[PDB]
Amino acid sequence: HNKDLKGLYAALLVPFDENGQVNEQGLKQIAQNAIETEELDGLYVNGSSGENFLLNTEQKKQVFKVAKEAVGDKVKLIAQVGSLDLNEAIELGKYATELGYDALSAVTPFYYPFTFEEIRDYYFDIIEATQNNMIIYAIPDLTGVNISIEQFSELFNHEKIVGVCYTAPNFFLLERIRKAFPDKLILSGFDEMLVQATISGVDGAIGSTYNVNGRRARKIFDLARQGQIQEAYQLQHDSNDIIETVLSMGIYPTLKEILRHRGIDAGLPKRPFKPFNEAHRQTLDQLIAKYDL
Amino acid sequence: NKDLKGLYAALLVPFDENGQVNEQGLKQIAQNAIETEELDGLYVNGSSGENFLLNTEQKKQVFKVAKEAVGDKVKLIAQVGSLDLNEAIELGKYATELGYDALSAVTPFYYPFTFEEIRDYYFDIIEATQNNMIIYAIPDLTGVNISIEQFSELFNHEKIVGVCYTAPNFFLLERIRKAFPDKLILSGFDEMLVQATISGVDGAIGSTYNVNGRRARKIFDLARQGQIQEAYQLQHDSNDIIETVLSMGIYPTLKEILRHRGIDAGLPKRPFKPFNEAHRQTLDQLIAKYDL
Amino acid sequence: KDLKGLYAALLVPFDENGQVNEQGLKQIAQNAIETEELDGLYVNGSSGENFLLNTEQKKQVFKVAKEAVGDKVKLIAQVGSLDLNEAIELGKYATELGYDALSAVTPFYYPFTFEEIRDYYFDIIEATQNNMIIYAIPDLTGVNISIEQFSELFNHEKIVGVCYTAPNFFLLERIRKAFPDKLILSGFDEMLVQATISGVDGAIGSTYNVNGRRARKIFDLARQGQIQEAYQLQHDSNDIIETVLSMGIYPTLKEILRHRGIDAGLPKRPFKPFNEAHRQTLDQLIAKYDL
Amino acid sequence: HNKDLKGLYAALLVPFDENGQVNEQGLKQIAQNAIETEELDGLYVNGSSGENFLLNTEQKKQVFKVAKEAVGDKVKLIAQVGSLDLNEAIELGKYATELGYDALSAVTPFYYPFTFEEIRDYYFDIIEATQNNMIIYAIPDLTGVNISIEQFSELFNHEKIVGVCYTAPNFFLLERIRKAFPDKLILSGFDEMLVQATISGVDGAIGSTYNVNGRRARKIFDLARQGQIQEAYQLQHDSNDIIETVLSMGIYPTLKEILRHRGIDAGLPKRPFKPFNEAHRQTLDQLIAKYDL
Repeated sequence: HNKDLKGLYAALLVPFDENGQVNEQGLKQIAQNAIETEELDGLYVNGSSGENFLLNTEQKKQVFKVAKEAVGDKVKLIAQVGSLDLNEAIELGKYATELGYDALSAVTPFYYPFTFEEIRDYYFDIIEATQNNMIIYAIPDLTGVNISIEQFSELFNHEKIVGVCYTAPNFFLLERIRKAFPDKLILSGFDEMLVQATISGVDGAIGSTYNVNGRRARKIFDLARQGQIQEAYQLQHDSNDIIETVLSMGIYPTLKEILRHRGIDAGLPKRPFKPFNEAHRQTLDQLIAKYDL
Repeated sequence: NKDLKGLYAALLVPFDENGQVNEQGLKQIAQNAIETEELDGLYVNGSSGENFLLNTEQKKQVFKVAKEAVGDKVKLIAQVGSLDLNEAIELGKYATELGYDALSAVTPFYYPFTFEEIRDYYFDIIEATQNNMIIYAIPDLTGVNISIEQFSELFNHEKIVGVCYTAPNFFLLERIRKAFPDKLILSGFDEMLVQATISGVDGAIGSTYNVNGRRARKIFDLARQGQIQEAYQLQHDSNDIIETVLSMGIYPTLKEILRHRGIDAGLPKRPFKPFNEAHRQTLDQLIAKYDL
Repeated sequence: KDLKGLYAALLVPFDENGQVNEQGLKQIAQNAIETEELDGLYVNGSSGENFLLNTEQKKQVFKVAKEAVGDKVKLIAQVGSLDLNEAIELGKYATELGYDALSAVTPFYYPFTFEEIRDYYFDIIEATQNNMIIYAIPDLTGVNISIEQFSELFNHEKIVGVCYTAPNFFLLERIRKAFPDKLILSGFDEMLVQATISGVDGAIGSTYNVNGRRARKIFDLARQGQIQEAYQLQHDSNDIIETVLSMGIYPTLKEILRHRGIDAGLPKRPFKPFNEAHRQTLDQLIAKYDL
Repeated sequence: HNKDLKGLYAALLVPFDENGQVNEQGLKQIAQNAIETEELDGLYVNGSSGENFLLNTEQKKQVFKVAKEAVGDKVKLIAQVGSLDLNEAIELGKYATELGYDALSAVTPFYYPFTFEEIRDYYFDIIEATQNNMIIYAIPDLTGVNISIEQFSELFNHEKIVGVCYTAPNFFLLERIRKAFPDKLILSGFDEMLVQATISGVDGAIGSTYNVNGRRARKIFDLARQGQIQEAYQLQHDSNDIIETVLSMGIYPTLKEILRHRGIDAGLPKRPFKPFNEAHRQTLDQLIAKYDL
């Protein structure tokens, strides 16, 4: 049953106004873009890419509400509810669950040097008070937390921890996890290594660049699994041009600018993130023309 | 207009089973710091207060309780930094209106913010609050490191009055002391208080000063009176204590030490786990050896 | 020759005094070619306990390895050292023996600047007149090479490729795209399948000393779009790799070789010998995978 | 009557010709400068600052012999013999002991991920083969290896592991080591932190900058020990101006430029180290003038 949530997901980006308030109308357009135009399977809501950790609780609910209203019932929805405030995490978990989100996910607790048992019981406490399926959100590069195979075994021993959004750049640890946990869901989080993740047996992927590059991403995934490896990899080359450029210019503002070119009310990033820098505008215009973004 | 020199307690916070502030116990913790531990001031809503686990209303609640529990002679610094800048500004306005002497803010963490993004977070808070600001630098929790050149650009701001410096680098500390002779430097590593003091710091903020403030003042005073042999010996003893408390879970364990004095020390906030009782004996041995 | 293909990072057997066992070394060399069916030997790399050796022992390893195998066998000589004089002496020595290319570890320990790293490669090249492969092993050296820095290095016509051990598939893909005509040999045995689909030209590995047949099928199947089969042999191969790493890779690999009648000797101290408390577990692995 | 090993040591620099060969006459001058001009207690020979890890065995012996023959019989001499090749370490350990060196030291084995028991028996094997006293050479910034308090206790259990050259930036660990081992020799290795090391109870120090700045170093050490801490710290301010400058310029070639300025044939660095960059000359001359180097 744990493979229900397989597929490609947009890590939903969020447009803000000048005071860091959610632009609800552009958000509806970003959600719709990712399903109708980028033809993806679902939305990963209030993750790192949605600037989620800059938000207050009310804004997070506001994003959850608008994202679900914006899509049809066939669209898969994962609610990222992890927070350093466990009371908040539970509140948001109950909220997203009552709305009908298919699964929750939660960042590994960060900032403080939490012990593994403290990290473990954080997942267990959210599960118990929300009774929803849970996906571990592992982004070592943001959290400084690393999860070993032994720790994954303890976590995966809970029947409601159904899988992981996996972001460690380690394809040895990825393969071991894949072999050790054949029935759990693994969605990879490194857009720039989608093809390698695909051939390592991932069940899908969650990505910020799929908001603008979701159709090449689906081909990478499909071609690689049909053993069209050369063709899959050439698409990874193209995708990585996109990813590398968008990374050099500031990822979330730049992605939202590509969506603006599509006529989306892409608003602004939430301070302390700065708005897209115009010194980049022409290189970005070149990229958009080159890859038809 | 107080100078902000001296020794501060990084205020610990007692919670109930639900993660709610025990207001009664917190008032006790605050007064212990001032009355028993003879400290110059309180550093409020910092990492040791379990601040990053709290909601906005709880942070305000801690600020108000702390301020009400202390006299006017007491120096107060309000840590208002948050990944949500609107919240930081909200909290900055609130603590300022309560009469806190300065704000401080943690360097923005999690996301790989550029330095210019970090700088304008400090500038934006100052300019909505008009209070003096202290850079809260804890590379070990934030993963952010500030260079001499970057302190130079920040200290150029009239309202950035100094730094809470919890980096372990004594070359960098010396360079900063020399480069910025009229800025405030408070050290944040309790276990290197004696090296900090002889490196010319203006004072210190620490969580162990909640239980070991008498020795900490002696290290501070003795090292400056050049009675360094004796100041370092107290550092050996302090560091015995810091070592033990760290191995036991520092915040729960410090509040367990405070329980022993009849303080309503409550719980840590989940996901922090409470004091493990397997440690109870060794802790009793420590409280006993060091008269804690 | 073209230098594409699968190479054994040649292991070296020692006596109790850390002297090279030349008969054992011959048998290891021949085992890699005849039994493991590999294309070449990568000689005096990290896996050969090279950085524990003296200069005359390194010369000894180069001579014995070349003499052990036939003319069709591809031979790469790692001559990099913190001692550039030694690096040059060794590069000349291996070039004179007829090694196909030289390779050289990024200078480490001292915080060399890039320009100092770059001219170390250029200085070895000038003195030897042989083709050079960058030996990039950040986990042992602590040195990382940027795409920018690879570009500067690859401008040199005699810097012909890279033995690539960084566990970073974004950087690997960048390099492959930027340098379609350079030779990329991957260094991580446990990620051969990901490396192969990222378009590497071959691989250098210590575990290929005992698992070269499976490695070849990983390589070949992945390139034929037989991607599930290739991945399955990666699972199998990674069981082996994980086990051997947990026991102490060099002495354990040489212990698997000793099970074939090879005089695999001892590791060089400060490396300790294979620990007997691992023997049953290792025997079970050998049985499981027919090693 | 064997020597008390307390005091201030120059980390001996080595001058090279255009082919990376030792200049013995310059080397003798550098050695005598450290004792007679800089008034230091001892030489630490064939450490990192002597560019030792760039040398062949015959060169290392050249250096041991010349440094020994340059100085009087009261001059303290510590021989760094550690190597990735244990056979070489043993050989040099014997060579240096036969020369009359007061102690050996040995870098923690590096490059390969040796277990700690492997590291330990590396020291115990050198000791057994040489029967001289041994100093742990801990330079984590170069070796990438860290020794914990518990690891120190096990090494220090050996009667012939007599102390540590502690070139490691951690003052909490330094204090623990000091507290646990009142019977062991601690020489600190960070010049820029000599005042902090002094008040933390070290027995002395080994430094490359003491080749040009040993007179200030001694006042820092002596003053701080006598409680005159503000004067000591002011000299740390001054000394760190020199150290920061010399680090910015390329430390070994620059220190050797400073010595060339006093009439010493300080030669060249050994490649891959590049020579002093002339673009730094004016800044260097300004430093020499300011502090009378």
